[PDB]
This record gives sequence, structure tokens and C-alpha cells, in this order.
Amino acid sequence: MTVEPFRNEPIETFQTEEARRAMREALRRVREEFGRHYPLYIGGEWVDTKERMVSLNPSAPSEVVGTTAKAGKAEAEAALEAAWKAFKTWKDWPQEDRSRLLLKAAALMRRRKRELEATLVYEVGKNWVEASADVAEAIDFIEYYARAALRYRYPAVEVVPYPGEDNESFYVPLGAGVVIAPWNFPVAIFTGMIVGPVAVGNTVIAKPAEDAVVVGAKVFEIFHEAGFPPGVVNFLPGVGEEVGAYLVEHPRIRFINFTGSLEVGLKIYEAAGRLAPGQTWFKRAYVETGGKDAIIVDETADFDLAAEGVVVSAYGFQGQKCSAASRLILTQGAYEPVLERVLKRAERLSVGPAEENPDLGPVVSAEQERKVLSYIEIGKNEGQLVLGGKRLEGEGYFIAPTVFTEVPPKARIAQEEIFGPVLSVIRVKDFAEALEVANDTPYGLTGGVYSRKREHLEWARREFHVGNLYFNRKITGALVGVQPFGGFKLSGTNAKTGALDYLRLFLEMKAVAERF
Amino acid sequence: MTVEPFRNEPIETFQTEEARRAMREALRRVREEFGRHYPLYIGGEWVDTKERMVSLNPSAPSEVVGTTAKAGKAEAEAALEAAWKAFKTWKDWPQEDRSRLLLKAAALMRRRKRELEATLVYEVGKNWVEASADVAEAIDFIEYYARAALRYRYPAVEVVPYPGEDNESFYVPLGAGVVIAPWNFPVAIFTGMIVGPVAVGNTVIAKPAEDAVVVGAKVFEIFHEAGFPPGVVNFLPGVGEEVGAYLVEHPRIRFINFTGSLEVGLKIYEAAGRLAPGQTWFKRAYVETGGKDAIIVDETADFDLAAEGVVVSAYGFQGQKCSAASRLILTQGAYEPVLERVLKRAERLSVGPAEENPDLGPVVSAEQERKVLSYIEIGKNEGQLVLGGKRLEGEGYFIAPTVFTEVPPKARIAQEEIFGPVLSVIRVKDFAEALEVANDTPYGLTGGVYSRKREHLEWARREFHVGNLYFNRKITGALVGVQPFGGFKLSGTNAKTGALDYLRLFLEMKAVAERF
Ligand SMILES: NC(=O)c1ccc[n+]([C@@H]2O[C@H](COP(=O)([O-])OP(=O)(O)OC[C@H]3O[C@@H](n4cnc5c(N)ncnc54)[C@H](OP(=O)(O)O)[C@@H]3O)[C@@H](O)[C@H]2O)c1
Ligand SMILES: NC(=O)c1ccc[n+]([C@@H]2O[C@H](COP(=O)([O-])OP(=O)(O)OC[C@H]3O[C@@H](n4cnc5c(N)ncnc54)[C@H](OP(=O)(O)O)[C@@H]3O)[C@@H](O)[C@H]2O)c1
Ligand code: NA
Ligand code: NA
Repeated sequence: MTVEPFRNEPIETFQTEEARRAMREALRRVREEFGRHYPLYIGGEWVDTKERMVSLNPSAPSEVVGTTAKAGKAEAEAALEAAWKAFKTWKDWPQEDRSRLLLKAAALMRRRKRELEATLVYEVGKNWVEASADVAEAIDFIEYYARAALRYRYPAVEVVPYPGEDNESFYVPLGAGVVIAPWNFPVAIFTGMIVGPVAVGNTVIAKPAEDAVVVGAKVFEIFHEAGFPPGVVNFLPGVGEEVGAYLVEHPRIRFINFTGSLEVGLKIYEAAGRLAPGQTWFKRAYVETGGKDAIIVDETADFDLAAEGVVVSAYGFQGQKCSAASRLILTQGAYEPVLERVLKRAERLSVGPAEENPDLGPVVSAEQERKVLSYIEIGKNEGQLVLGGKRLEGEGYFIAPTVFTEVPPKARIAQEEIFGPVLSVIRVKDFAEALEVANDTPYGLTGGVYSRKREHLEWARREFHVGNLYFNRKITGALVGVQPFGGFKLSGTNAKTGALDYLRLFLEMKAVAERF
Repeated sequence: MTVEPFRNEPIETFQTEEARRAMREALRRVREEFGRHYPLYIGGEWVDTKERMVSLNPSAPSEVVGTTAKAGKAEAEAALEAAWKAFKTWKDWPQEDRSRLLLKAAALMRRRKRELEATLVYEVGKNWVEASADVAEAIDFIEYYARAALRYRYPAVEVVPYPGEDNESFYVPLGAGVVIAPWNFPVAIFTGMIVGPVAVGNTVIAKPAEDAVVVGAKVFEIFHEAGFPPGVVNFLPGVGEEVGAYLVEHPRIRFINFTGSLEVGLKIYEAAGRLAPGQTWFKRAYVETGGKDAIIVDETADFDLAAEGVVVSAYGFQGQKCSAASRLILTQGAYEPVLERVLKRAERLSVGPAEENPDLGPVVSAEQERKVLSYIEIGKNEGQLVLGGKRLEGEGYFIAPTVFTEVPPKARIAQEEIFGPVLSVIRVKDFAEALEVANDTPYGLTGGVYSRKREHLEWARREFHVGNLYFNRKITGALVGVQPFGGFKLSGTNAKTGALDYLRLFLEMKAVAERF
């Protein structure tokens, strides 16, 4: 295989008339398609069920974007049999052949980009640029992992020679595993978690989040068209606590690739440590969980630059990002200048139906709305509400950009992942205290520093204990290949997506010696 | 750091008069020191306790070879404090400085080779060459990991650049962890499991097996003389199910590096999956467990070569190896010729006090003797006893080389790890059936094939599902660097010792971007 060097898929900003025209048509066609039903995909065929999953439009929840079939235990078993049967032959494909299949899937995804973006807009309430970033990231995972997999090809291991012998060490895939995905990046993360393991010869049963089952099905339409052999990838929309747990706990599941809440991640990691009756291996579980991410600004920073980056990081996709700035830690000299600029910028943000390309669409569901509003009530008794803090008028789940200030570092709203448009501002004396506060949470995912002082930046490089750290720019939107993505502490197992190391997680090593 | 390319430490054969003289001298020195008491080693100092552990000579169990202090929970806590305190600064050492420390420790160990070998002879009943192989492997781990660690040095990660930014990804060590070690390779595996994590900036609390506490203490004498900073390595002889479990379950233990039985490995892996109260990370646990390792011989093999390799593999160190051939799978054409040669060779093996350099010393303990004799009784009900199966005369735990034939593939003696000098012989139709029988255990550690048929060897390369596979040679004695060592299935987590990949297990990755 020889292809062009990897480059990231450009993120569309929709500033040209051509881009706006294409997006309007894609939005119109997706809207006109509301109510479509998508079956399961098992062993190379679409398989329907009696029960269904319903996906609502969070900007107008009386509108059904689509429905899917619903996987229970029988369908989970059928998918297991298909995946294990497929693994037996898929594992023996030359890596070049598997990588070409990924490249075909990326080309098909790229040709369906506007459609997939438009589906994100309606199904999970992304504005147009957030939708474009999500799809571009998905394409990047396929392109990146296709190339990275070749770096592991037979026989890839560097060993010490021995007289009179051939010593050959090589990687082999693990088997059939389950991928359990979140609603907040339901094209990007769903795709990445599936194609990485599959690229190197594993087979996958994929369980999309309930709120994002339609866009999950469209990704599977791409996989089917690309021509992955029957059983290699399987699509099981259903209830995580039911069919997801069933697969996690199953003796015949080899690995679990999970991205989602800390609460669920803890249950999955604990279950994966157990030997199910008849199980004949130690399960691998990769769990990438939440964050309570901070941006620190000190008195040497460009305050206008900082305020812009904070607003982007805090409120992009309504704060529903594992990478979102939910804490703003300001040294004494930075406090007033930065807070005033952040408030001025944030009060200008538009909120409305995602199709309108507002600054913020709705949060994803009634239950998410309930949780975010609950945390706002908690926050009112912990810090000082200085902006927003209300549901807005309308059927859609619209919440105003919200700011609390003078927040105690140990307050619930300064410790717990709210996953909505809610920023907690913490005032500290100096940079040392800023780092102490930044580090003092159970999490360790993303972080940022705005500062012109070299010594503060390099100190943070050494001591701001997060897996993805950014200086003088936004802390969201890690690019595949550029910024290996994954955290420390209770932000998960540090499985770095979009990095060469990711694929090693889905391989084991054999060493074979022949004495001549 | 520029040192000579890695080479394996030569294993002494004692064919010269000088080597034999040097060994006799070392045996004399070691036994003159049987009265010695060895304290714990915590925070850079030897620390004694009220209670003690006693180590016996398995060739003469009324003879005490030494005593050590005994770590309980309070000592575990003191070691944890020391290890975390040391981690704060040890993690910041330049890799070159840490690697030099390892190389110093290797040089000190090499200078004490005969002393350590003699200690293995008396404490765990290794004959001379088994003892020399163990010490040489220990030296190899130190030399190999010192060099391999430099491959991870700041900033090691290959990333995709982005305009107007520096993007820098690099590895950092995890923290303080616990190493829990077996008695069968109590210099080699004890050393490897400690120095691998330590090389890249972790700190370690090491819990030697009860039967091998004296030689573990001597390894710590080397670490102390080498000058590891206080708290970087700590020595806690004690009861696995007490102080070992305490550390495994502790919220402040970052990782667990374990080699031992499947029974214990299962408990450790399960515990490691749980969030202990106040714990702030997902624990990493590496567990390398037992094997039920087979050698296949087909009718095309050199039967004399096969018989010699089978006897070495089955009976080296009394079969007390995770890699030992405990199953001999013979195709119909190979059955009589190979079995007759194996019996003729095995019946000529000497058994006696390890210091006399017999073919077999004693098994390690009264408990091991009881286990092995119990499996012999089970075997009598499952297969045909054709050689040995008896305790031999003397206080020492001497058991005769044992062979059962016509053993059903699903018999307990064909499935369960006996860890003694007991070989189960299984007759099969052809090579296909040989592979089916080879694969049909819960384990997947080592395996071998004797055959001249290229198609059978290459078939086995693809389908004999063990981590370490050997053609036309013994299946024990994996060399550091040459044969990455670790298994599949219930043989553990595939942490490949003596391989570049090993050190990655003890690192996490940070990605830091600066937008200029
Ligand atoms: N670290 C990262 O890279 C990363 C990336 C994106 C998101 N996240 C995190 O994900 C969270 C938001 O996503 P979410 O609300 O979808 O998370 P979630 O509630 O944890 O659900 C994630 C997935 O797990 C399933 N699930 C729920 N309970 C389960 C169980 N007991 N066993 C097996 N599966 C189960 C869900 O199914 P249902 O939909 O049927 O409930 C869904 O598919 C946030 O905490 C965010 O920080 C982390
Ligand atoms: N896969 C490999 O690379 C490899 C290599 C060598 C040996 N082994 C395996 O090791 C086994 C023989 O070694 P062994 O008899 O020393 O194994 P073991 O009985 O499992 O003991 C291993 C270590 O674990 C400790 N331990 C026992 N129970 C514990 C618990 N509940 N929690 C934490 N630690 C605990 C022991 O302490 P105590 O001494 O106080 O009981 C000892 O230090 C065989 O199965 C062999 O195959 C595997
Ligand atoms: Na929806
Ligand atoms: Na002993």
C-alpha cells in the first residue's frame, strides 16, 4: 500500500455560497427523510425486530428523526456468532487488504459528508460547524488507522537474534469485542472505536447511544457499501444497561471499547475484571470517561484571546464535550479583566434550533436538560450566578449559557461533570495556586493555559496533570494524528485515540523460534 | 548514553575446573551465612520487624537457609509513603540517569553471580545450570530494560504537525505500584518485574514469594549498593494473601505487576478492576499466570532430538516452570518411537540434593510435594502410570520423573497445571488432531513442535495458539530480547517480558500543544 501522507479532513465553516447551498440541500433532504426506520445490521444483513428505538429532534422533540430496531439478548447472541465466525477469516486478511477496505469506507464517508453533518444537526442538536468537525474527525480516524495499522504488519517486532535460529515475533488481533459509544460524538467516536480494532483484524459488535441511533445506522450503511465481510462489523442499537451490560459481562466477549460517563465506565471496568463462567481469557477494557476541564489564565495573558478561547471551549456544542472548559481559573490580576470579557462575549451567544446554525443548539434530551438544570440549582447555593442559569422558551431543550463566579474549588459544580453550558469561575492568588486547583479533581482529561510567561507555560507542561493540554488556544477539538487524545485519573484508561499506540491495544504478540 | 549493543549473559555450564571451583567456593560462603537475618528495605534503609519469616532448604528442610523480617499493613503503609515520596522526584530524572542506575545494578549483580546461583541452589533447589540460567536472565532484564527505556525518552511520540503550533506528545510514568513475585524464578522474574517499571520512572514495592525471601533480600543488597534513591525500590517479604492483597486492593496503589498462579492472578485482576474507596484512577494490573504446555511430535521428526528436548522441557527444575512441557502429544506414527526414547532418557535422570548438581533437585516445599503427589493419585485414575510416580527417600522433597500415558485430552492431569515432574502423554491420529488437542486447554503460554515437515511447522506458526512457540528445540528458557515472553488466554495478560513493548505498560501519554 502506498497512499498520500495523512492529512486532516478540512472542517467546513460554511462561509462560501457553495458550502451554504450544499448544506441547505443536505438539511432539506434529511428533514424530508424524518421517520425513516433502520434495522440492526448483523452478519452482513439488515435485520429488523418487533421492538424499536425512537430518536427525537432535541430542537423540536415532537419530531421523530427516525427509529431503529432494538437489540436484546437473542440479537446480541446472533451478533456474537457472526462476529466470531467472521474473525476466523478476517484475522488472516493481509493488512494491506484490510487497510484498503478502510480507505474505501473513508472515501464513501467523504462523499456523504453533508448528509451526515445534517443528520447530526437534527439528531443531536449540533450547529453546522460542530457537525462538520464531528464528521471530519470520523473520516480522519478511518484514514489515520488505515495507515497506522500497516506499522504493525507481519512480522513487526524488533527482537535480538540468536545463533542457529530464526526468532520471529508478530502481532495478532484479539477476537470479537463490543464497542459502546456516546451520543455527543456519534459519528466520530462511534467510527473511531469501531475501525481501529477492525483495521488490525478484530471484529466488532457496536452499540450506539440511544439518542444517536439514526446517525449510527448511516455509518453502517457506509460500512455495508464499502464491503466489510459479513460479521466483521455489527450494529446493535439498544439499551446500554440491558444489551450493553449483557455483552460486557459475556464470557465470549474478548474486549470492550467504551467511551461515556465515569459512572458507566466504572461498572464496565469492574465487570471486565471478572471471569464470567466458562470465560477463557482476561478481558481487555478501554474506558474513556468524563472530564472536569479547566482553563487557567494569568495576568500576563492576551485577555481578549483568552476570553474568546474560553467561550469556544465552554459553550461549543452546548458544553456537551468531555473536553469542554467547565472551569475557568483566574489569578488575581486576571480575574476582573478576563471575567468581564468572558461575560460580554457569552451574553452575545445565540441559542435556537440547530438547523438555524445558532451559536448553541439545545442540549440532547429531556433527561440531560433535567440534569443540567438540577446542577444549576445546586450551583446557586455554592457560587454566585452572574449569567444565564435558565431554560429558555420553546419545545426544544434550550438552556442559556451560564456562568457562576467565586466558586469554591471543592463545590459540587467545581468537581462534578455537568455536561451542559455551565462555566464555574474560580479566583486564585497566583499561578501555583491555579495549578493546585486545576489538579484537584478526580479527572485529568483536557486543560489549557493562557499566559505569555514562558516559565508558567513550561511549568504547566510538567505539572498540569491532564492528558491533553493546550497553550493560548481552545481546549476542545483535538485533531486526529496531531493531538493523541485521552486522559489521566478518572478520565479513563489513557487509550490515546488518533495515535499509533491506539492499535496496539487491540493486538497480542506471539514469538516463534525455529532451531535449524 | 552509549553502551555496547545488548547481548545475553552467557549461561555457565561448569565444564571448566575454574567454574566448578568458583561454584564450590560460593556454595561454601552461602551455607556459612545460613544464620543470617535480612530485614525489610523501606525508604533506602533496612528496617526490621518483631515477627519473622523462615526459609528452608528443600533438599534438607530441617536446615534453615535464612530468616527475614515480615511486613504487615503498617510496613505496607510505610513503603507506600516512601514510594510516593520518591516518585515525585524519581519521575523527573533524565532517562539516561535512570538507565545508568540500572546498568550499575547489572554490573553489581554480574560480580555476585556465583553467590546468587548458590543461594538459588540452597533456597529453592535449583541444580547448578538452572541456577546460572536464572541469574543470567536477571542480568539480562536489567541490561535490556536499561536500553529499551531510552526508546521512550522525552518526547518520543510521532505526531502529525499543524500550522502555527508546536504539538508535543511524550510518556510519563504512572506512580508507585506493587510487584508480587513467584518462587520459581526468584532472581530473574523478581528482578525483571521490579526494574522494568522503575527504569521509566515508576517506584515499586516488591513482595517476594515466601519460599524465596533470602535470595530476594540479596537482590535488594545489590539495589542498595547501586544507589537507587530512598523509596524507589522497597522490599516487603510477607504473606501474599495478607500484605500482598492489602496492596492490590489499596486505593493508592497505581499498578500491580504479578507473576504466579492462575488462582491468585484471577483474584488480583478482579480486585484491580474495582474502585477502592477514595481511589482516583483506573488501576493497571499485569498478571502472568500458569501454562499447560504441550510439545507435539509427528512421524517426520528427528525422534532422538525430540526425546532429548521433551525430557529437558518436562523435567528441568523438576517441571516447576510456567513454560514446562507437561503434555506430550504424539501422532500415531510418532507414538512408539518417541515414547520409548523419552522413557529411556527419563529413567536415567538423577534426583537428589540440588547442590550435587543432579538432573533434578527436590520440589520446593512440603506444600508443593503434597500438590504433586495428589496429582499423581488423580493421574492413576485417568491415565496409565509408566514411570516414576513416587516420593524418593530422604527428608528433602524428592519426587521421581513421572510419565502417564494414554491420557485423555480432557483429563484433569491433561488440563490442570501440576507444576511438578509429571508428563502426560496423549496419542492422536494426525497433525490436525495434535493441534486441536494442543489448543484445547484454558491456557496458552508455551508450546513446541518437533517435525521436519515445513507445512506442519508453518501451520503451527499460524494455529498453535500459544505466546511462545518453539520448533525442533526445548520450550523452556526463553531468552530476554530474543523471545518476548508471555501468553494468551488464562496464561495471563500478554505482558511480553524482555521486549520493547513491556515498558509501555508502565507509561501513560500526555499531548501538549502551543499555539504561537
Ligand atoms: N473521554 C472521552 O474521549 C469521551 C468522549 C465522549 C464522551 N465522553 C463522556 O461520555 C459522557 C456522555 O455520553 P453518554 O451520556 O452517552 O454516556 P453514558 O450514559 O455513560 O452512555 C455511554 C454508552 O454506554 C451505554 N450504557 C449505559 N449504561 C451502560 C451499562 N451499564 N453497561 C454498558 N453500557 C451502558 C449507553 O447506552 P444508552 O444510550 O442506552 O444509555 C451508551 O451507549 C460524558 O460523561 C462524557 O464526558 C467521554
Ligand atoms: N506466566 C509466567 O511468566 C510465570 C512465571 C513463573 C511462574 N508462574 C506461575 O507461578 C505459579 C507458581 O508460583 P507461586 O506458587 O509463587 O504462585 P502463587 O501461589 O500464585 O504466589 C505468587 C505470589 O503471589 C503471592 N500471593 C498469594 N496469594 C495472594 C493474594 N491473594 N494476593 C496477592 N498476592 C498473593 C504469593 O505470596 P506467598 O508466597 O506469601 O503465598 C507470591 O508472592 C505457577 O502457576 C506458575 O506457572 C508464571
Ligand atoms: Na435524538
Ligand atoms: Na526455601
